[PDB]
Amino acid sequence: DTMKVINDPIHGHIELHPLLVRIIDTPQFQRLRYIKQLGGGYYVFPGASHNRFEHSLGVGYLAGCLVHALGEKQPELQISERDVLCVQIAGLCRNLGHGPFSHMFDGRFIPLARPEVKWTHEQGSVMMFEHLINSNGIKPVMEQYGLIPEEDICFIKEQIVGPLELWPYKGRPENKSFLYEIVSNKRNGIDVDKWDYFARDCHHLGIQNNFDYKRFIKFARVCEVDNELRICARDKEVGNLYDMFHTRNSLHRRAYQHKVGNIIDTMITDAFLKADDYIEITGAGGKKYRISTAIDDMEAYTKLTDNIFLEILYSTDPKLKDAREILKQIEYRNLFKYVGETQPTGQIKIKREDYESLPKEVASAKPKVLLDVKLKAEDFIVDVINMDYGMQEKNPIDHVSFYCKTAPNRAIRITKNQVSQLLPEKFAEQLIRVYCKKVDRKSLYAARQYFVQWCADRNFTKPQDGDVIAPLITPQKKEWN
Amino acid sequence: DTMKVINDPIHGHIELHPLLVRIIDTPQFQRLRYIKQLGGGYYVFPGASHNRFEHSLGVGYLAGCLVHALGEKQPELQISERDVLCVQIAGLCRNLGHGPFSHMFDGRFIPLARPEVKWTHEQGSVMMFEHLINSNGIKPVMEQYGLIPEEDICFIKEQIVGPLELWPYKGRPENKSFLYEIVSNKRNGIDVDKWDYFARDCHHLGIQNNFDYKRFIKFARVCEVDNELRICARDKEVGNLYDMFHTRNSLHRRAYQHKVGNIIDTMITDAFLKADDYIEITGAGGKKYRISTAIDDMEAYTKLTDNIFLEILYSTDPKLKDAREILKQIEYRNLFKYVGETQPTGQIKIKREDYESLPKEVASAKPKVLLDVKLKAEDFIVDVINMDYGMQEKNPIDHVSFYCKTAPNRAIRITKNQVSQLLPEKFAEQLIRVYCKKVDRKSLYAARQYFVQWCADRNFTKPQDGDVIAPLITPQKKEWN
Amino acid sequence: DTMKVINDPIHGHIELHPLLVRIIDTPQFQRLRYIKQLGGGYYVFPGASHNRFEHSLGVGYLAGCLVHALGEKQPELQISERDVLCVQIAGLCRNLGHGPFSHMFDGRFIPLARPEVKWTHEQGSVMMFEHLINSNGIKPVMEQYGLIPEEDICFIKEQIVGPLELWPYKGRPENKSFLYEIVSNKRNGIDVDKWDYFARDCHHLGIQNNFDYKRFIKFARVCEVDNELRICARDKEVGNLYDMFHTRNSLHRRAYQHKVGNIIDTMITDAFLKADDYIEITGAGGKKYRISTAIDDMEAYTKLTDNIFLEILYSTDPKLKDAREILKQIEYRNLFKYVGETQPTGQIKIKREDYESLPKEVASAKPKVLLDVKLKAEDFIVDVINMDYGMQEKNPIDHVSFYCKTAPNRAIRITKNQVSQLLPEKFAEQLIRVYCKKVDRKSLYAARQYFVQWCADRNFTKPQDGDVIAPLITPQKKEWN
Amino acid sequence: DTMKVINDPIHGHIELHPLLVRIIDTPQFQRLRYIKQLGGGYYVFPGASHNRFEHSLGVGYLAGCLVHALGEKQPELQISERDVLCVQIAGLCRNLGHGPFSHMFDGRFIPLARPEVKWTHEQGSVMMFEHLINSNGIKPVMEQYGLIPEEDICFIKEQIVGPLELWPYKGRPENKSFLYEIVSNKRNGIDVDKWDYFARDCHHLGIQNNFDYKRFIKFARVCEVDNELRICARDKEVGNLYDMFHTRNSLHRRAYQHKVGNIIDTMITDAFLKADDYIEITGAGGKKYRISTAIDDMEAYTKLTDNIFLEILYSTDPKLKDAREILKQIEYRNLFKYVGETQPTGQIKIKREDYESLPKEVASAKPKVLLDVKLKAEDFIVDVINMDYGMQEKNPIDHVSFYCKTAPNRAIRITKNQVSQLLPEKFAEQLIRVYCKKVDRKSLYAARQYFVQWCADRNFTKPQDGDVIAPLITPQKKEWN
Ligand SMILES: Nc1nc2c(ncn2[C@H]2C[C@H](O)[C@@H](COP(=O)(O)OP(=O)(O)OP(=O)(O)O)O2)c(=O)[nH]1
Ligand SMILES: Nc1nc2c(ncn2[C@H]2C[C@H](O)[C@@H](COP(=O)(O)OP(=O)(O)OP(=O)(O)O)O2)c(=O)[nH]1
Ligand SMILES: Nc1nc2c(ncn2[C@H]2C[C@H](O)[C@@H](COP(=O)(O)OP(=O)(O)OP(=O)(O)O)O2)c(=O)[nH]1
Ligand SMILES: Nc1nc2c(ncn2[C@H]2C[C@H](O)[C@@H](COP(=O)(O)OP(=O)(O)OP(=O)(O)O)O2)c(=O)[nH]1
Repeated sequence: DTMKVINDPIHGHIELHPLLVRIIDTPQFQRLRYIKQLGGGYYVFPGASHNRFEHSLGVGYLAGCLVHALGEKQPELQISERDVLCVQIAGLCRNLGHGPFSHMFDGRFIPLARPEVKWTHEQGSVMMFEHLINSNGIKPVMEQYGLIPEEDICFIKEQIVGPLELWPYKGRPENKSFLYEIVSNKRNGIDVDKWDYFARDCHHLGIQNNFDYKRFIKFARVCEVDNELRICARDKEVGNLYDMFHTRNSLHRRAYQHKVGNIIDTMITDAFLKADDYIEITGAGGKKYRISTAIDDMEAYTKLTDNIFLEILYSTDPKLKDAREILKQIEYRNLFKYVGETQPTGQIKIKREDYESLPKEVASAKPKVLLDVKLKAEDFIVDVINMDYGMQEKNPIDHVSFYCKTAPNRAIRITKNQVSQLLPEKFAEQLIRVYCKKVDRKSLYAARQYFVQWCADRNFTKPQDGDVIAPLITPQKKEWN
Repeated sequence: DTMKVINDPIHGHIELHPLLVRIIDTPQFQRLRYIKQLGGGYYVFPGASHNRFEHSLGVGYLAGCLVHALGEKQPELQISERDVLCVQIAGLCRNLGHGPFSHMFDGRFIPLARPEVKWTHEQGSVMMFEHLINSNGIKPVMEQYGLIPEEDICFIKEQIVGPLELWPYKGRPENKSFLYEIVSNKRNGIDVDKWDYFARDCHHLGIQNNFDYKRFIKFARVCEVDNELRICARDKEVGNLYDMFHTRNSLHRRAYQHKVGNIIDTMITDAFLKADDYIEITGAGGKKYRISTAIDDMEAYTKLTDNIFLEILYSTDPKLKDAREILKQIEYRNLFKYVGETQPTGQIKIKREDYESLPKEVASAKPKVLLDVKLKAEDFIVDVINMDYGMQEKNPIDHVSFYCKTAPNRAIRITKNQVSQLLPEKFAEQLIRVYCKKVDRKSLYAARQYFVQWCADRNFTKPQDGDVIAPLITPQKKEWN
Repeated sequence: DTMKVINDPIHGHIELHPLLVRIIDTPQFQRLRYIKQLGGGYYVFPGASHNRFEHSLGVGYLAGCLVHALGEKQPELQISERDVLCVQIAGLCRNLGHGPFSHMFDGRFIPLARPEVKWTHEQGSVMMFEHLINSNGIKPVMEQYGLIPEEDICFIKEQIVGPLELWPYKGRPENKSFLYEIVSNKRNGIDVDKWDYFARDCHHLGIQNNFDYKRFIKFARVCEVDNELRICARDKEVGNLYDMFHTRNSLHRRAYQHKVGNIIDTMITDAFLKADDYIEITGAGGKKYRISTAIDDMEAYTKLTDNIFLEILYSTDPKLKDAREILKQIEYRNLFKYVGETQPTGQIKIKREDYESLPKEVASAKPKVLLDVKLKAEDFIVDVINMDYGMQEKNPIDHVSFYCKTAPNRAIRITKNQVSQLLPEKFAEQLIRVYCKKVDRKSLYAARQYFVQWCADRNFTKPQDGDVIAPLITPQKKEWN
Repeated sequence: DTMKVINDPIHGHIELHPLLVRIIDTPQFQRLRYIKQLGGGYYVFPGASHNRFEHSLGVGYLAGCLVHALGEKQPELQISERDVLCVQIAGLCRNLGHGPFSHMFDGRFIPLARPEVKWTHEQGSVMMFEHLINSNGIKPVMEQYGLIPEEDICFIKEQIVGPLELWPYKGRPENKSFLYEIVSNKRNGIDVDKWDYFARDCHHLGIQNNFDYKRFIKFARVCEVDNELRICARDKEVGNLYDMFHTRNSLHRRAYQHKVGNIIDTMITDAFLKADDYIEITGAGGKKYRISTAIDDMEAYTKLTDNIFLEILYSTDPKLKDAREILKQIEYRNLFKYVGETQPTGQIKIKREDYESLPKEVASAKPKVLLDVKLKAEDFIVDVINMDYGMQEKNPIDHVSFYCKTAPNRAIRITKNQVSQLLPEKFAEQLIRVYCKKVDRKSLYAARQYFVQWCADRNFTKPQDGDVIAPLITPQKKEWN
């Protein structure tokens, strides 16, 4: 065994070490070929055919680039080949736990199908990784290339998910703290996973990525901060970091939360729920699981991919008729209709436990207009979306350490007013989308009136098209005019 | 209904007329989302996740651009909105007939599973189109937008497949002859399908496309040639046309016929053959079909996509054990091993009926070397690939009509020696690849010796690595040295 | 004469009407080949070799695209071929008035060399255009193609510079009001000049352009707003407009106001000032002009380009020794040294009349540190830069008209809180850069201390590297820590 | 001093060692900012504003990448930091000798102005480099970074120009032979200079570059070939090498030898010839040079750039009237007119000594057509262009060494028939362009007839538009029809 070269349209020629090749050439990894990076987004942006597999390659490559670059610039850090391999492996392997349609699965489906469980793709990635290592005799191959499985497997898992339980990490000591900032940066979110997806999703969506990760890597150094060694950015890159999260937010606004992409994810999720009793997936020892319980057995989860969409779509069992019908409406483009969007005002923040009650409230609003049809709670869908800079109300740049050219080893902080008065004052907001399940002309008109009345009742922002969709409702509200 | 916009990473914002949108939003069209443009290539180039669906959109868009451009430049042609829509529909619909993994299906699987039938994706596209139209009540919508179904459906079919039987076409008369050169150009192969796939495949593969279709469109005119009106290129674009086919050939060399991509296609094909008795696909009136017979019922063919790969992979039926095992070897990357490549010499041309006997000949060669193991016909795969400029021995530029700036209405011909002595002297060749099903170190070494000996016996070209893989064999052949 | 095609790396193949070709093929237009778009930026970003000439072609092309697109979508507007040509010509010709190194000339040099005059490149473009038309017998060619010079020349001039003096425009009536929003949009700054430079500058600088002008053009419509017909953007594009000005601001931050690019512009300006008495440029009737007075005669201005830099650099006249020395220091990279950057606080806004007194204040600060050398007012340069969204304190999106899909003919307004809480709260700010003319290690250290002390004295923001460059000064200020 | 970073739109962030920075920040290097890479091409492709400066940076960067890569993959080669710097310096400095408009200068002007001298830009680069080193005290800086000027300056000069006089090189011994194959590969022309210009010219011209140099670098190794250590390509890259020269040829066909670009270069050359008696350039010790003699003194040559075009254009001296007039015709686009293009037939090859007599032969042809005007030898220009794969008649791939994956240290050869029957049979050809200095309609018509008759008389290829431009002449020739 020697090194392999892969051509990636984002990164060009990526060299893979033979150990990485062995990890990649397993069912658990190859599975990622059959899970779309952006889920329902492909049904809006037809370039976004890409899957988690190629993204994982890119993340592993970039993890390698950053760690090599630091080591070249600063030999005093004592970064070993062993460290490099462990970081690359973590990079490759942090997407392993994703399920059908990526964020649809852990973001929409599991929460609705198994509300008692608490589950994340990060957790899944750890479990899948364990299963991958054990099912495929990787440990011998690791030690053949100088790894120490007890330490190193812990290190890898920790990079993906955080401390498995004061320095809280057991895979590496504090002098190598900076290594935990590469693959999944818990402190501020500036990590190579983002860098790959910005460039890859833009390339496929047909929009333009504003962020130069190569520049950033070139200006990255390790400096002591509070008795940890941390990655530090050159002071002047601070604008470019602000812009990085601006770009993240734009991609979410235009693509990842596109209103139609999300309603498709919702329809798919409904279909999965209706099929969950009847689909069976064979796991370990011939035991059988549902879509919703495949997460409890990694052998079954291995076989859970975008394929279930098509298994349902192509089924003939009458038990699956309901689920199949929903997916067929997706193909005919008979989708639930978008009514509008709004935001909460001032202090108001909407909690997860209230989400269930929001379609009720909308149906309860009492618009003063003549309506032929009357709509019920169940006719409305209300999607609440939390947009932030990755740390709820917090500014992640306040958690970044910088250095200046005249003292490269001295870490510093930079505040917002030290950069620009043109930056955002807040770093978290919520969007509320409302859709109607009844798609006819008269139902849609009514839904608009309930929606706008509801916005007025709750003192939300005026929908942009409020005066056009609901001309009789909007005048009642003073603030709107 | 009004027009829709789609964002494509190759073409940007594509406007779709409502009629085109109605055609697209059907199960027969949406099916294309689940068929990879490049089949097994995705397993070698991980950027090549793209499907036939986004390619079809691109082809329809480009068909519209070209026909608009001609009409703008030359109103005397009397191109109607009706003509435009019919050309766009043909452009969208010429990929409808592809099956699982695209060219794998009609190039490898169907020929092996049903040698008596003569089947092409083109034929399939016509049948699928008919099915699509009838299953979805499109005819009323066509006449709603000014189309005449009897004429226009014929026109569309003819564009895709040629005359359904002096002027052999019934969809349009000779004065509109040029329209048949847009979507699928039977005369020289210069059409918008190539243009989209060059650009789209390069974007995804991560290689660079040499061909400027926009330029070409801007210099295109219609001129009288032998009492037909034909599309003509400006004289000076002749070098760029030569280059267009050079590019086609390079893409085939590096990507579409990559030796590993092809062996994966072969392994998948094998698995499909072993599964063909046991997989059942439900067609019209609940009737049941095999993978190989789904092409006889369009309702079944609708449900025949890349999904069968995963149906086989994830199956538990012991009847499918053999098929499942082959696909599992693909995931482990336990592939049949490449032995080498060679070409025939001088006049020698290998016919399709001899393909079956080639693994026999290789096993029959008698290399003078000590061999621990001895290999049989069934241990060898021999892939023969015909590379040309799209017209076997012929130079497609001899079938192109040009015009010069001083007489824009006078069509002319340009010969090869009028352009360059640096062009190819031949326009067709064959490549022969040989692989071994026994993958161990000793089997592989033996296979190399049989291979090189066989090349010498048949007076083929010396493999590039001949002197390294078979140092004892290569000296016997004088021509090689 | 017929149409010409030009290949542009940004837009591809641009068709030019013969009239446009005639305008282009004049000394007054071709002059733009010898003026760098980004001036001193080329000395920091070596890909930025591009000149105003190619940018002007792009602007004219884009002006044509937008006006065609509107006309196609809305024939009721009665846009004529005549209207199209006039808009294209305005687009081509709005950069005619730029001088050596573009914004360096009107932004730095003329203000310093002739403070009594008020001069802008826009004014210059009008004068140059008149000169171009008259010197080259264009009027006959205009009427040959259906233009009416009295009306149309006024129209073109007005598009560039505004009303030459209630509907204030004479070139076209109110029913064609929208045409004045294409080339140079006085209302909100959303025009095709920006769209070309975003794309062209990015392509050359090696940074990525976030803005999709093609998308924007597709969603543009004309709607009645207060008895004017105005261009209107689709409501959902409002995020993308915000992002457009965000991008503008980033390009200014990283490129157009790069601290070194600006100091180079300053050094060049200094050299021009020292050479202004001795360089002579022959204008109309053999009369002679200086660099600073060439703006009074268009014949002379025609011959004023980046070439003067090299005329000075290569000169042997001892009268030019001082000017030549400054340029030579640019080649040796002996530049004035950057000391730091800071901003005013809260309400504080610095006016143009106080700029001259700022180097005085810096020298007057009294840092408590041991200094080997002592610096005077003349050793400091203080560059004050006003960054905004193009309308000082105003939000340009408040001056944009939108429309919704359910009422395409009804214009509406959208406020900031109707879009996002993550947008900027202010739309203008100031940056202050300080440089030192004495470049040695000890002078530089001193300058850092004066600078930081001065910042503290004026209650400005703490320089990002304050604690590294001036560790003894920064503790005195409470707010900083 | 520490390292600098430069952002290039082709290569991204390039790191420059301080020594390289010192070389770059000199008048002799910075001079390259004012010489256009493609000369008169900018007047056809307006994106081609790029200068030799940014190209040189790219070449130096790429030289560094290749040498680093070889050293990383094969430490046994003993490549030192010293070796790396010397290769980078050579890469930066191989363009130093170019003159105004690049190839126009040594290809057209010098040969005509000083036919007795034998001069190349390569020779110039060596002299400029010597001048650069001595004028700027670089030798001390070289030794400060571990270079040995006697050896290393020789090494650098040798890389650019070859042996300055059996191992013929003195800068390095045979064991470091491969280092001479990086910057200017005398054996086969595969070097980093091409790689930068392919990518940079394509980016600016707006055409697409087919060559992946990064791929090629990754597969490059050093192997023993005939007791030299040489750079070797992986066997399977052989198609990609063929393609590299195919691309070179296409770039020459469409861009570098564009017929109008070339005639502009000719017109500029003419103007330079007419100005050469009157322009004076001050060189070393106040001594004075002409445009044509500035190559004898590096101090004068330093000041010789594209600027002379504008010095002439803007001059008022009546002695320069003739020269100024020619340049003014360029601005009005009053160019010498292209008549047509043709090639010699079969064996016929045209020698340099016959070039001067070709306009005579054309004027002496006797076409049987009625002509109002009659043209003389001096009214014709005849440009003969030798197109090849860089080695006249020879196939440069026959001078490439390859290696196979099973024996990475064993170099091999690959012949053309081992690759493809679709490759070119010849590797050199000639193109003949003819232009007319009299531009009116009747002079042009006549010139077409002389041209086509002359082609017939010499048994050349039929111009592509022969039957349109000269319908009365073409029938006389049997071979044409
Ligand atoms: N850009 C580019 N990529 C290529 C080309 N040929 C192959 N690739 C891509 C496909 C894969 O992603 C990667 C590896 O392909 P190779 O043909 O280099 O490796 P393979 O393992 O088939 O051959 P080997 O094992 O080294 O004989 O590079 C090419 O000509 N250009
Ligand atoms: N380039 C780009 N494409 C976008 C953006 N937003 C959406 N798209 C893409 C997704 C689709 O392929 C296409 C159309 O999306 P739209 O959101 O304009 O259409 P949609 O039908 O959702 O809106 P509508 O039904 O007209 O309210 O444009 C954007 O900001 N930029
Ligand atoms: N992208 C591309 N651009 C080209 C090619 N050939 C020329 N160009 C560029 C140069 C110009 O910007 C534009 C027009 O060049 P042409 O060679 O088509 O025009 P020219 O006026 O020389 O030919 P003509 O008067 O029509 O015989 O296209 C080509 O093969 N590819
Ligand atoms: N891609 C990119 N390039 C930039 C940016 N800012 C500057 N550049 C370019 C211009 C130069 O070619 C190169 C280095 O410029 P920098 O401003 O980083 O260095 P400078 O020497 O002015 O800063 P320093 O001396 O380190 O304070 O990068 C940016 O935000 N993004």
